[PDB]
Amino acid sequence: EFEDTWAYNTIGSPFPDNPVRVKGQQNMYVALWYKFGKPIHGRAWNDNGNVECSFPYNKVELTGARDLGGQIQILTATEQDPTEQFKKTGFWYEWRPYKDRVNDQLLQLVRCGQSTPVIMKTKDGKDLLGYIDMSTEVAAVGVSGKSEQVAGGPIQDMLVLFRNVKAPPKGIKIYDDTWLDLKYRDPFPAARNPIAAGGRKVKSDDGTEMFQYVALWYEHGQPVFGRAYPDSADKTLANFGWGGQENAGAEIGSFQMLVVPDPDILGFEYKWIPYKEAKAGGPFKPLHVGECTPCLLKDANGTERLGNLHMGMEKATAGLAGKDSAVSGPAVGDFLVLCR
Repeated sequence: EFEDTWAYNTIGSPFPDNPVRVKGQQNMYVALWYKFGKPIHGRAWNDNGNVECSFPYNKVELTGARDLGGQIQILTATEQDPTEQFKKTGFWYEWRPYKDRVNDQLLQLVRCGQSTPVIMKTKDGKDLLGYIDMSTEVAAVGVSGKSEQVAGGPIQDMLVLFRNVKAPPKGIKIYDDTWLDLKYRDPFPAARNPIAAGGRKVKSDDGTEMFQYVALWYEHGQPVFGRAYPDSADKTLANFGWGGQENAGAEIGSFQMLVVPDPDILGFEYKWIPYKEAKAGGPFKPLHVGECTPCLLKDANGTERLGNLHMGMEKATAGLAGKDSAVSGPAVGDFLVLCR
């Protein structure tokens, strides 16, 4: 019987290392709160590189640092890659229907006392992480200030988190993008094969030819693609341009990088394609998080910088000299975007 590693964190500060993601979510992680000594699982997400969170509490949703008492726990793993995690610990994290818990030779339910995390589809249609109180057999989740609950038979089919104690399967093709979680100035993940703008060195702002790698941040609730790259010490620098601002310092905290650890098992390919062509149809479409796609901006003199294209505004931005290098109108049509 194996054990999960839970880590206390201050709401409003960066995530601990290797936070456990919710299946199918770009920006959602498994969390745990105690209220009057009772465990309640809920969810955490990145805003401004910091932990924010939500838990259901007797008819309402609680998200406030004060309301919550300021401290929550995040589920962490020894390694983010399932095969690496299994090798190191004897288990990996898998989401399966609650009913599958009878298969105890294969799966161990993630629980704290009588609480277990559960993915709920809300009345509004969104998948959100809440909890099953296994004492009462009621599932609950908070959204928009309110709790929603389900009891009875239906809870048996809902996805919950298990430790899987056999090797992750092989002989399949990957269709999902692999996103690595990390923080500002963590060691650069070169061995994971991060995706470089244009698949080549760019003519960069510092006067050198250098690779610039696809990164994702969240600021004031909005996803922003930017860039990441190693400094001379092989630590990870990053730079995001959005809403008139450049963010390139330690305020970045937690962020994500697009990686391809095993290039040989992908069921798709990435291609950098001019935006006007990328939107014109066919198999290759922009990779997107919300309205945004990774975008290589290029100046009249050939200088290049990896940033974000918001497709709703058709405005491209990237960090430069304290502002966001904003470009709109037909000029964006000629900028390369990441497609697959």
